[PDB]
Amino acid sequence: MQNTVHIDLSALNPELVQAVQHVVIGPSSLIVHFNEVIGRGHFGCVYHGTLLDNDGKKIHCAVKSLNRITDIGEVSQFLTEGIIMKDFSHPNVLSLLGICLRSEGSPLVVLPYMKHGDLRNFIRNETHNPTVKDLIGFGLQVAKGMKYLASKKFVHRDLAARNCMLDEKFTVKVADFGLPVKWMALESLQTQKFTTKSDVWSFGVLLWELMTRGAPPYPDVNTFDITVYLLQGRRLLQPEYCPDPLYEVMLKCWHPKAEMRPSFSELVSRISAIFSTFIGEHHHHHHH
Repeated sequence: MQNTVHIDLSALNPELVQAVQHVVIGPSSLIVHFNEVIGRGHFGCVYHGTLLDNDGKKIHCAVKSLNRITDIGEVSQFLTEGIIMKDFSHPNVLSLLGICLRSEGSPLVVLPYMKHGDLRNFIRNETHNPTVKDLIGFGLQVAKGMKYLASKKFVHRDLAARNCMLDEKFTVKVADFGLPVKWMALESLQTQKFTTKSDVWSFGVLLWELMTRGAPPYPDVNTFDITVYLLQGRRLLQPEYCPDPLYEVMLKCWHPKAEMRPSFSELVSRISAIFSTFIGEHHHHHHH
């Protein structure tokens, strides 16, 4: 039976097993609400969970699991995805609470609960209807998380609004570190190589998603035609209501020459200046 699977930790790579050992969560401290699904995927599911802290306090968490495990490579990939967050510590980067390894069944990757889910769905909700200034603020928070990640020589590879989460204080947490063709830098589409400058390209697409309230980019351009479309110099167009200086920032992020793109440090400074000079309505705090 599927619930009797036993994972041989001896079969995982050396660096990986060492990292997992540092973040183990004892099973008696975790309650997974297996009947309260946060999100369902083909390979895994995310459930609400409750962790008991060292003083008996309850901590609301999200717990990811694999649906069916047949091979060690699947397990390795799943654990690598959780452990990647381990050594980062920044208000705009999602943290890892730990990994629970019961004698049988899938390992469980335990993350902080994000009340507002992913950024893309949040901005698409008419009942949220974020102001232009708060959308700029969310872009500033993402840039701050990416400036931190870049400083650690970390390349995300899959930066997009769907991969950023929002907590109960509207703090954006970059997550789901890396086919997302429409977010990829021209050079990545041609060489399959990724760098901090290709993350800058993707960041520009994420900013466009913010300013369009979650519109899909290049909806009419087939995925297999994107490279040529971009080589012809075409780019996503200025969204309605998007301030001119912010669109100039997006255009800079999509320069065909990686070396000409701004760094994330430069993007933080520029966006922060735009945020501070756009005097409009806003309800959230973005200056972590």
